Amino acid sequence: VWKDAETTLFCASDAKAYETEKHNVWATHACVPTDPNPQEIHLENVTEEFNMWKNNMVEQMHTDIISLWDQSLKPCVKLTPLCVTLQCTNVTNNITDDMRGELKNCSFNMTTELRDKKQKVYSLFYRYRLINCNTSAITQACPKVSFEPIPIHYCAPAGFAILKCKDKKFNGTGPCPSVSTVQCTHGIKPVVSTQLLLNGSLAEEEVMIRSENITNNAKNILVQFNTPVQINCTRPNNNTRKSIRIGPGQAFYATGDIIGDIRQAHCNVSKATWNETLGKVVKQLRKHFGNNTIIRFANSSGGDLEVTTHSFNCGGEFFYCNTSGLFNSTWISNTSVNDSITLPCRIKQIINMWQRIGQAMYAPPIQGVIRCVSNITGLILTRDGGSTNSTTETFRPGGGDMRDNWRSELYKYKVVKIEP
Amino acid sequence: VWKDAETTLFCASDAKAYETEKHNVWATHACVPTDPNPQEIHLENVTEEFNMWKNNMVEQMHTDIISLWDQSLKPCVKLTPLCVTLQCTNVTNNITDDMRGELKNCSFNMTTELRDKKQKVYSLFYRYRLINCNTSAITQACPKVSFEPIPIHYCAPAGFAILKCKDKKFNGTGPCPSVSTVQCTHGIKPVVSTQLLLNGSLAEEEVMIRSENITNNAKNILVQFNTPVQINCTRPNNNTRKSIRIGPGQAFYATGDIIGDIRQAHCNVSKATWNETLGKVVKQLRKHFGNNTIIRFANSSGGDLEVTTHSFNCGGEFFYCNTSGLFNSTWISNTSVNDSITLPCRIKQIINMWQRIGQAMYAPPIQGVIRCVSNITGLILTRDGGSTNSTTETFRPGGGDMRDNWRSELYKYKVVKIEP
Amino acid sequence: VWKDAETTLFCASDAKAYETEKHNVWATHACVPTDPNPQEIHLENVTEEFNMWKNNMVEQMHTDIISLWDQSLKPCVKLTPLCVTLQCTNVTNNITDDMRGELKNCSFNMTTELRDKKQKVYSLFYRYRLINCNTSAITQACPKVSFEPIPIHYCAPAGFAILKCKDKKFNGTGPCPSVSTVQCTHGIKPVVSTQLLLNGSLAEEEVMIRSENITNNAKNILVQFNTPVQINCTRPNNNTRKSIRIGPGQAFYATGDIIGDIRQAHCNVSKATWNETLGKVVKQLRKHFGNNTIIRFANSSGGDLEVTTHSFNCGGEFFYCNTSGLFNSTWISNTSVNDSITLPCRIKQIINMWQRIGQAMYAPPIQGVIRCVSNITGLILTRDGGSTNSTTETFRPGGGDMRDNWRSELYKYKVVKIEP
Ligand SMILES: *[C@@H]1O[C@H](CO)[C@@H](O[C@@H]2O[C@H](CO)[C@@H](O[C@@H]3O[C@H](CO[C@H]4O[C@H](CO)[C@@H](O)[C@H](O[C@H]5O[C@H](CO)[C@@H](O)[C@H](O)[C@@H]5O[C@H]5O[C@H](CO)[C@@H](O)[C@H](O)[C@@H]5O)[C@@H]4O)[C@@H](O)[C@H](O[C@H]4O[C@H](CO)[C@@H](O)[C@H](O)[C@@H]4O[C@H]4O[C@H](CO)[C@@H](O)[C@H](O)[C@@H]4O[C@H]4O[C@H](CO)[C@@H](O)[C@H](O)[C@@H]4O)[C@@H]3O)[C@H](O)[C@H]2NC(C)=O)[C@H](O)[C@H]1NC(C)=O
Ligand SMILES: *[C@@H]1O[C@H](CO)[C@@H](O[C@@H]2O[C@H](CO)[C@@H](O[C@@H]3O[C@H](CO[C@H]4O[C@H](CO[C@H]5O[C@H](CO)[C@@H](O)[C@H](O)[C@@H]5O)[C@@H](O)[C@H](O[C@H]5O[C@H](CO)[C@@H](O)[C@H](O)[C@@H]5O)[C@@H]4O)[C@@H](O)[C@H](O[C@H]4O[C@H](CO)[C@@H](O)[C@H](O)[C@@H]4O)[C@@H]3O)[C@H](O)[C@H]2NC(C)=O)[C@H](O)[C@H]1NC(C)=O
Ligand SMILES: *[C@@H]1O[C@H](CO)[C@@H](O[C@@H]2O[C@H](CO)[C@@H](O[C@@H]3O[C@H](CO[C@H]4O[C@H](CO[C@H]5O[C@H](CO)[C@@H](O)[C@H](O)[C@@H]5O)[C@@H](O)[C@H](O[C@H]5O[C@H](CO)[C@@H](O)[C@H](O)[C@@H]5O)[C@@H]4O)[C@@H](O)[C@H](O[C@H]4O[C@H](CO)[C@@H](O)[C@H](O)[C@@H]4O)[C@@H]3O)[C@H](O)[C@H]2NC(C)=O)[C@H](O)[C@H]1NC(C)=O
Ligand SMILES: *[C@@H]1O[C@H](CO)[C@@H](O[C@@H]2O[C@H](CO)[C@@H](O[C@@H]3O[C@H](CO[C@H]4O[C@H](CO[C@H]5O[C@H](CO)[C@@H](O)[C@H](O)[C@@H]5O)[C@@H](O)[C@H](O[C@H]5O[C@H](CO)[C@@H](O)[C@H](O)[C@@H]5O)[C@@H]4O)[C@@H](O)[C@H](O[C@H]4O[C@H](CO)[C@@H](O)[C@H](O)[C@@H]4O)[C@@H]3O)[C@H](O)[C@H]2NC(C)=O)[C@H](O)[C@H]1NC(C)=O
Ligand SMILES: *[C@@H]1O[C@H](CO)[C@@H](O[C@@H]2O[C@H](CO)[C@@H](O[C@@H]3O[C@H](CO[C@H]4O[C@H](CO[C@H]5O[C@H](CO)[C@@H](O)[C@H](O)[C@@H]5O)[C@@H](O)[C@H](O[C@H]5O[C@H](CO)[C@@H](O)[C@H](O)[C@@H]5O)[C@@H]4O)[C@@H](O)[C@H](O[C@H]4O[C@H](CO)[C@@H](O)[C@H](O)[C@@H]4O)[C@@H]3O)[C@H](O)[C@H]2NC(C)=O)[C@H](O)[C@H]1NC(C)=O
Ligand SMILES: *[C@@H]1O[C@H](CO)[C@@H](O[C@@H]2O[C@H](CO)[C@@H](O[C@@H]3O[C@H](CO[C@H]4O[C@H](CO[C@H]5O[C@H](CO)[C@@H](O)[C@H](O)[C@@H]5O)[C@@H](O)[C@H](O[C@H]5O[C@H](CO)[C@@H](O)[C@H](O)[C@@H]5O)[C@@H]4O)[C@@H](O)[C@H](O[C@H]4O[C@H](CO)[C@@H](O)[C@H](O)[C@@H]4O)[C@@H]3O)[C@H](O)[C@H]2NC(C)=O)[C@H](O)[C@H]1NC(C)=O
Ligand SMILES: *[C@@H]1O[C@H](CO)[C@@H](O)[C@H](O)[C@H]1NC(C)=O
Ligand SMILES: *[C@@H]1O[C@H](CO)[C@@H](O)[C@H](O)[C@H]1NC(C)=O
Ligand SMILES: *[C@@H]1O[C@H](CO)[C@@H](O)[C@H](O)[C@H]1NC(C)=O
Ligand SMILES: *[C@@H]1O[C@H](CO)[C@@H](O)[C@H](O)[C@H]1NC(C)=O
Ligand SMILES: *[C@@H]1O[C@H](CO)[C@@H](O)[C@H](O)[C@H]1NC(C)=O
Ligand SMILES: *[C@@H]1O[C@H](CO)[C@@H](O)[C@H](O)[C@H]1NC(C)=O
Ligand SMILES: *[C@@H]1O[C@H](CO)[C@@H](O)[C@H](O)[C@H]1NC(C)=O
Ligand SMILES: *[C@@H]1O[C@H](CO)[C@@H](O)[C@H](O)[C@H]1NC(C)=O
Repeated sequence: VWKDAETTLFCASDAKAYETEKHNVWATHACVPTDPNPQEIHLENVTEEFNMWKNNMVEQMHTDIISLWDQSLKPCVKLTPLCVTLQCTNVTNNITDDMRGELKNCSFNMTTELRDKKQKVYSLFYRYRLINCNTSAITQACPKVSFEPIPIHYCAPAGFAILKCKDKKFNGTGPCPSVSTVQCTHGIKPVVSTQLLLNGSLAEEEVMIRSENITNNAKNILVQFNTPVQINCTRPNNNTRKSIRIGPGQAFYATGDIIGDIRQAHCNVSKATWNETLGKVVKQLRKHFGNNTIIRFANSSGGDLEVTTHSFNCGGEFFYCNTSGLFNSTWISNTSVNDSITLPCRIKQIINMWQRIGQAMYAPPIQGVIRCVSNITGLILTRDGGSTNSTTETFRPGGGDMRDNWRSELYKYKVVKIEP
Repeated sequence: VWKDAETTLFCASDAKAYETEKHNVWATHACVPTDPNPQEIHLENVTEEFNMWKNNMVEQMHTDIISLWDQSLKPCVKLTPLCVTLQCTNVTNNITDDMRGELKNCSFNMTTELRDKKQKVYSLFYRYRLINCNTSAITQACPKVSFEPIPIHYCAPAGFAILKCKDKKFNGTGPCPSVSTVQCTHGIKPVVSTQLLLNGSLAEEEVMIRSENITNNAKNILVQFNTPVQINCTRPNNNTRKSIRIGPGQAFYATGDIIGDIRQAHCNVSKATWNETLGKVVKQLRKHFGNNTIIRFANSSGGDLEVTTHSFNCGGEFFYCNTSGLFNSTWISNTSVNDSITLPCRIKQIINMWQRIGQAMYAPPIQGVIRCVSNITGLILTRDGGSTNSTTETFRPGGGDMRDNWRSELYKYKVVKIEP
Repeated sequence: VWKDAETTLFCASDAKAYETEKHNVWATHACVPTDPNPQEIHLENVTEEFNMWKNNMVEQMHTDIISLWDQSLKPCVKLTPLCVTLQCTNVTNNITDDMRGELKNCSFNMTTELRDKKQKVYSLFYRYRLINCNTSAITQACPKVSFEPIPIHYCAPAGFAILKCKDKKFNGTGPCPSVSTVQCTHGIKPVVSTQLLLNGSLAEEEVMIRSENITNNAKNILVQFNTPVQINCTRPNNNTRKSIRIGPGQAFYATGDIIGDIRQAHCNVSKATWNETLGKVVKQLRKHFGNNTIIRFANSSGGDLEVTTHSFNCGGEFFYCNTSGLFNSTWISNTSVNDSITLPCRIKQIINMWQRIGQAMYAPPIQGVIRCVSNITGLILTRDGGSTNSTTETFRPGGGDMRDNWRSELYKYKVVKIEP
C-alpha cells in the first residue's frame, strides 16, 4: 500500500557551516547532519504512473522557506522608523544621455541619542529631495549575516517513503518504469531566481523540456539542461561599511563612501554553451509540439522589475538584468544558424518579499568589486500564443512563483506512506 | 470507573464559513469539521447524582475564548498612539432637554507620513475639547473582520466521555435518572450578553429556573425559557468608511460622514411572549421558593455601563439598553394580570475587555441602518433580599461573569474519563 | 547500560508561594509540587568512575534560568524611551574627601499624557548634567514583583535516572564507591553571586576543595565549606515609591524622596568562622597541592564592577562590595596565626544581564532599611600563578560564569538513561 500527500518533511544539512550567514543560520537551526548510506534500490516492475506538477511537497518547501524568512525578519531587521524624506543630490557635473542616477548619495537628519537631537548623515537609495518608501520598510542589515543558498535535504518520516522516477525521459503526467524509494534527498539548494536556473541540477542524458499543459500557454515550461550556459556577474560597485551606534533602540548604517565610478552593476552570459543549448532547445521543441516552425525568442513582456528582468541575488542584493541579450535570436526551421554576451544589471536594496506585509532592505552592501560566477541551469518559459499563418512560434520568459523553481528541483520526489 | 474534571476539550465547526470575520477566523483556526454520527445512547440505570454549577469546563471555555480574543488582539488591533486630545463640536444649533451628545463629530491633528506633518482629520467619540481615553486604548478595526458568534462544539478526547443529563426537571444539585455519553456537543454559539440569553438554547418541555443556592441572593438564577420573547434592534446610525493609509506604520480610519440624523441607536422587545413568559416565570417562582408572594421586578441596581444596561453586541459595537422596559411590572399573587415595547439603546466603540490590560475599539462602524433580530432566550437574575412583612419578593437583573452564560449553555456537559 | 548527557530536566517546587515575586512567578509557572518518597538506594559495587565538571546539565540549568529571565523581561520591563539626559545636582553643601556621589537626586522633563507635554520629575541614578545610559536600558520595575531565589528541583524523566556520588572525599575526576539513583533532587536555590556561595549547600564532613585542573591556574577552584561564615548586609538607604501613571503607554516611577542620609549601602562579614575556615582552607591547600608554602590572599585583580566586587543581590538591587576585607591575610606555613569585619557596599539599579542585548533596572527600590543576613557557603577561587623562589602561593577571587556556581551546586547530579 502506497498513500501520498502528507505535509511531513524531515531535513538534512551541515558540514563546516554554522551561524552568521542567514542561510547558514537557517540550515543550522532546522537541519541535522546526514548519513552516507542511502540505498534507494528500485524494485522490479511496480508501476508506470506519475505526475510531478500536482505535488504539495513543493508548496510545503515553499511556505516553509518563506515562514523561515520571516523568522529571520524577527530579531535584527528594522521595520521602522527612519524612512521619511531624503535630501539627495547627484554626482553629475556634466552630462550626456540624461542618465540621472539609480544610485544617489544623500544627506539626512537623524535621531541619534537622547531626545530630539540629530546629526548630518549619509544615506543611499537605489532606484532631488523627498521620495521615501511606499507604506512599508523592513531593513535587514544585522551585524553577523549573509545570504548564500545552502543545501537542504527533504526526507520522509517513519512508515513513509519517497518514490523517485529515475526515468530519463518522462512526459510529466505519465509512464515511468523505474520507481525507487529513498529516505532522504541528496540535498537541494534554495536558489531564488527567475528565467534561468542558477546553480541547481543538470539533466543526466539529454535536454528535457517539461510542461504542465503543453497546449495551455499560461502554464510554465520548465526547460532543464544537460549542460550549463555560463554567466559571470561582476558588480564592481563600492560601498564602505559604517555602522553608527548612537542610540540604544537605534542601529544605523552609513554607506556610500569612496568612489571608483563603477558602471551600474555588471554581468555577462557566456554564449557558446548558449548557442548549442538554444539550438538543441529549438530541436527538442521541434521534436515535441513544434514540428515544422521557425522559433523566435522575444524579451520579457512587461511588469514589475522582478518580472521584466532576470531578478536574482548575488548574496542578498537584488539584481535586475536587461534580458534582451538572452532572448534575441530567430531560429530558422530550415536548418541551424572569441565573443561573449554582456548583460546590464542593477543592484537593489529595497525588494518586496511576501505579500505587502513589508519591503526588505540589505542596507550596508559591504566592500566592493564582488563577482559571482554561475552556471545557467535552466529556463522557465511561457509561450506567446501565436497563429499558424505566421509559420513561426514565439516564446517569452515567464515565471515569478518560486514554487515553479522547486517543481523544477523537487521533480523527482513524492512523499508516500507504507501500509501492510 | 468514571473520573471527572480534565482540562481537555476538543473542538468542532465549519461549513461555509472561512476567514475575515473574527469569529469565522477563530472557528477556522481552532476547529475541524464534525461528523453526523453521534449516538450518545443512555444506558439503563447508572446513577441519579449530578451538579452543573461546579463544572470547570465552563471556566475552561471562558478562559479559552478570552485568550483567543487576545490572539485576535495581536496582529491588526492598535494599542496606540493617537488618543491624546480631541477638538470636538456639536451639531446642535438650537436645543431642548439639554441633550448634548453621545456621538460627536470632531476635528484632529494627525501624524500622517514622514516626520512631524499633520492633516485635519475627522474623529468620532462615543460617550467640547480634550477628554481623550483613560490610560489604555486598543483599536481593533482591521481591513477584513467582523463579529458574529459561531457554533463551537466541545468534545471529549480518547478514553474520555461526557455524561449528559437529559432529565427535563433537574434540581441542579441532584437526582438525574438519564445519563448519556456523547463524544461531541451539538455546537455552542458564543453569545456575549447580560440579563437575557440571545440566540442560545431553549428548554424542551416547560420553563426551568436554576440556581446554585436558592437561599443565597448573591448567587445567580439562570432562568431558561421554553419559548423566545422577541427583540428587534434597529440602530439606524450611519457612518461612512474612510481608511486613510498615509503612513507605513500608521493605519487610520475616518468615520462620521453623511447624516440621516438617526436617534441614538434603537431597539424593541416584543411583549406577548414577554407577557406569558413573565407570568409563567412568576408561576415557576411561586411553585418553587415563592409560595405565596406578589412578585415585583425593578430595574438594574447600578454600576458600570455594562452592569446597568443590557450590554450586548450587534456585530462588534457594544450596545447598552435602558432596561426599565423589561423590569417594570408588579405581578399580583392573587391572580394573573397591537403594542410593542420600545427600548432606548446606545452604541459604544470603547469597551473594557479583560481586566484593564486594555480597552477595545471597533473604530469604523461600516454603512448604516443595521437591524439585528434576536430571540430572548433567557434571564439571568439576582434576588433583592427582602422581608416577609412586605408580603412581596423583588427580583433584579444581575450578571457580568460570562462564565454564568456558559453554565447556562454548558449545563448538560461534564467531561469524564473511563478506566477498566 | 547507562548512557549519559540528555537535555531533559523535570522540575519540582511549591508550598506557600504563588505569584508576584518574579522567582515565585517562575517557580509557579515552571514547576509542579513534589512527593516525599525519594528512596535513591545505592546498589552494592557498580563502579568508581565520575567527572562533575563535564556535566551539560549545568549548561542546561544555566541557559534555562537565563531564558526564563528574558521571559520575565517580556511583559512589564521597559526597554525605552526616557533615558536621554539628566539634570542632576548634589546634596553636598560643604565637603571633605571629594566624595561627589554614587546616588544623585535629579530633575527631569517627562512625557506624561497627550502630545508633547512635560512635567518636572524626580529621577535617581546610581553610579551634574546629561550622562544617560550607554546604548541600552530595560527598566524592570513592575507593579507586583520581587527577587528572592526559590528552590528548584531537577528530575530525570521516564526511563532515565540520575547517579549521585555520595562519597565525602571526591577528587572530582575520579574514584567514587557509592552511586545512587534519585528521581528528583532535594531542591536547588538559584543564588546569583560571585566569590562566596550565599545560602547554598554545606559539606557533610570536612571542608572540600575542588578544581577542574589543579595545575591550570585559569581553571576555577570551588571551595566548599562544612561550616558557614557569617555575612550580614544592612543597606539603610531609603526611597519612597511613587508610580505616576500619567499616560496609557507610559508607566513612570519616582524615587528619591525623604532622607536619613544613609551611608552608601552597608555590609558585614562575621570573622570567627572566617578565621577557622580560612585556616582550615590553607590546611586543605597544604594537604593537597601546597605542601610547604605560606599562603597569601590578595583582593580582586580588576575588571568590570561585577568582577572586582562581590556582586550579589539583596532582593533585586545589585550590590558591589569592596572585597579587601575578605582577602587581606597572609597565612604562615610555619604554624597557624568581640570584633567584626565591616564591608563597604553599593547598590546598583543598572546591571548588564545577558550579552549586551540590554541593561536591567530595578527602578523603584521600595521602603528603606533592608538587611539581608546570609551564610557564607563558599569560595570560588583562581590561583595567581607564582614562583617557587617566593616560597609562597597567592590566591585571588575569580568567577563570573554562574555555571560554575551550578557545578558548585549540581556537583552530585548527572542525568543518565537505562537500557536492557
Ligand atoms: C418598536 O415598537 C414600536 C411601537 O412600540 C414600533 O414603532 C414604529 O416605528 C416605525 C418605524 O418608524 C413606524 O413606522 C412608520 O410609521 C409612520 C406612521 O405610520 C402611521 O401613519 C400612517 C399614515 O402615514 C399609517 O398609514 C400607518 O398605518 C399603516 O400601517 C398599519 C400597520 O402597521 C396598517 O394597519 C394601516 O392600514 C396603515 O397601512 C396603510 O399605510 C401604509 C403605508 O404607511 C401602506 O403600506 C398600507 O397599504 C396602507 O395604505 C400608521 O398609522 C409612517 O409614516 C412611516 O412610513 C414611511 O416611512 C417608512 C420607512 O420608515 C416607509 O417604508 C414608508 O413607505 C413611509 O415612507 C413614505 O411616507 C413618508 C411619510 O409618510 C415619506 O416621508 C416617504 O418619502 C414615503 O413617501 C411615500 O409614501 C407617501 C405616502 O403614501 C407618498 O406621499 C410618497 O409619494 C411616497 O410614495 C413608517 O412606516 C411606526 O409608525 C411605529 N409604530 C408605532 C406604534 O408608533 C416599531 O414598529 C417597533 N420596531 C420593530 C422593529 O418592530
Ligand atoms: C558635457 O559637455 C561636453 C562639452 O563640454 C559635451 O560634449 C559632447 O560630447 C558628445 C559625445 O562625444 C558629442 O556628441 C557627438 O557629436 C559628434 C559631432 O557632432 C558635430 O558635428 C556633426 C556632424 O559631424 C559629422 O560630419 C562631420 C563633417 O562635417 C564629420 O567630420 C564628423 O566626424 C561627423 O561625421 C553635427 O551634425 C553636430 O551638430 C548637430 O547637433 C547640433 C546640436 O547639438 C545641431 O545644432 C546641429 O544642427 C546638428 O544637428 C555637431 O556639430 C556627432 O557626430 C555624434 O553623433 C553621432 O554619434 C551619436 C552617438 O554618440 C549618434 O546618436 C549620432 O546619430 C551620430 O552617429 C555625437 O552626437 C558632442 O559633439 C560633444 N559636444 C561638443 C560641443 O563637442 C557633452 O555633451 C557633455 N556630456 C559629457 C558627459 O561629455
Ligand atoms: C572601496 O572602498 C573600500 C573600503 O570599503 C576600499 O577597500 C580597500 O581595499 C584595498 C584593497 O584590498 C585596500 O588596499 C590595501 O590596503 C592595505 C592596508 O593599508 C592600510 O594600512 C597601511 C599599512 O598597513 C600595514 O600596517 C598596518 C598596521 O599599521 C597593518 O594593519 C596592515 O596589515 C599592514 O601591515 C597604510 O599604509 C595604509 O595607508 C596608506 O594609504 C593611505 C591612503 O589610502 C594614506 O593616507 C596613508 O598615509 C598610507 O599611505 C592603510 O591605512 C595595504 O597594506 C595594501 O597595500 C599593499 O598592497 C598593495 C596592492 O594591493 C600594494 O600596492 C602596496 O604596495 C602594498 O603591498 C593595499 O593598499 C584598502 O586598505 C581598503 N580600504 C579600506 C578603507 O579598508 C576600496 O579601495 C574601494 N574600492 C573601490 C573600487 O574604489
Ligand atoms: C429652539 O428654539 C425654539 C424657538 O425658536 C424653541 O421652541 C420651543 O419648543 C418647545 C418644545 O416644543 C416648546 O416647549 C413647550 O411650550 C409649550 C407652550 O408653553 C408656553 O405656554 C405655556 C402655557 O401654555 C398652556 O396654556 C396655553 C394658554 O395660555 C395653551 O395655549 C397651551 O396649549 C398650554 O395649554 C406657558 O406656561 C409657557 O411659559 C412657561 O415657561 C416660560 C419659560 O420658558 C416661563 O417664562 C413662563 O412663566 C412659564 O413657566 C409658554 O409661554 C408648553 O405647553 C410645553 O410644556 C408642556 O410639555 C412639556 C414637555 O414638552 C412638559 O415638560 C410641560 O410640563 C408641559 O406639559 C412645552 O414647554 C416652547 O414653547 C418653544 N418655544 C417657543 C418660543 O415657542 C426650542 O426650545 C429650541 N429647541 C428646539 C430643538 O426646538
Ligand atoms: C566643610 O567646611 C568646614 C569648615 O567650615 C571644613 O572643616 C574641616 O574639617 C576637617 C575634618 O574634620 C578638618 O580637617 C582636619 O584638620 C585638622 C587640623 O588641621 C589644622 O591644624 C593642623 C595641625 O594641627 C595639629 O597640631 C595642632 C597644634 O598646632 C594640634 O592641636 C592638632 O590637634 C594637630 O595635632 C595643620 O597642619 C592644618 O593646616 C594644614 O592644612 C592647611 C590647608 O588646609 C595648610 O594651609 C597648612 O599649611 C597645613 O598643611 C590645620 O591648620 C588636622 O589635624 C586633620 O588632619 C589629620 O587627619 C586627617 C584625616 O582626617 C589626615 O589626613 C591627616 O594626615 C591628619 O592625620 C584634618 O585635616 C579641618 O581642620 C576643618 N577645617 C577647618 C577650617 O576647621 C571641612 O573641610 C568641610 N567639609 C566638611 C563636610 O566638614
Ligand atoms: C523612608 O521613606 C519611607 C516612605 O517610603 C518612610 O516610611 C515610613 O515608615 C515609618 C515606619 O514604619 C512610618 O511611620 C509610622 O507611620 C504610621 C502611620 O502614620 C500615618 O498615619 C497616622 C495615623 O494613622 C492611624 O490612623 C490611620 C487612618 O487615619 C490608619 O491608616 C493608621 O493605621 C493608624 O491607625 C498619622 O498620624 C501620620 O501622620 C503624622 O505624621 C505626619 C508627619 O510624618 C504629620 O504630618 C501628621 O500630622 C501626623 O502627625 C501618618 O499619616 C504611624 O502610625 C506610626 O506611628 C506609631 O509608631 C511609632 C513608632 O514607629 C510611634 O512613635 C507612634 O507614636 C505610633 O505609635 C509610625 O510613625 C511612616 O508612616 C512611613 N511613611 C510613609 C510615607 O509611609 C520612612 O520613614 C523613611 N525612612 C527613612 C530611613 O528615612
Ligand atoms: C490544457 O489547456 C488547453 C487550453 O489551453 C485545454 O484545451 C486542455 O484541456 C488543458 N488540459 C488540461 C489537462 O486541463
Ligand atoms: C566566466 O568564467 C567561466 C569559467 O570560470 C567561463 O567558462 C565563462 O566563459 C566566463 N564568462 C564569460 C562571459 O566569459
Ligand atoms: C532590455 O529589455 C527591455 C525590456 O525589458 C527593452 O525595452 C530594452 O530595449 C532592452 N535593452 C537592450 C540593451 O536591448
Ligand atoms: C492642531 O491644531 C489645533 C488647532 O486647530 C491646535 O489646538 C493643536 O495644538 C494642534 N496640534 C498639534 C499637533 O500641533
Ligand atoms: C446558601 O446561602 C445561604 C446564605 O445566603 C447559606 O445559609 C447556605 O448555607 C448556602 N448554601 C451553601 C451550599 O453554601
Ligand atoms: C432606565 O434605567 C435607568 C437606570 O439604569 C433609569 O434611571 C431610567 O429612569 C430608566 N429610563 C427609562 C426610560 O425608564
Ligand atoms: C527640559 O528643561 C530643561 C531646563 O530645565 C532643558 O534644559 C531641557 O532642554 C528641557 N527638555 C525638553 C524636553 O525640552
Ligand atoms: C592542566 O593545565 C596545565 C597547564 O596549566 C597542563 O599542563 C595540564 O596538561 C592540564 N591538564 C589537562 C587535563 O588538560
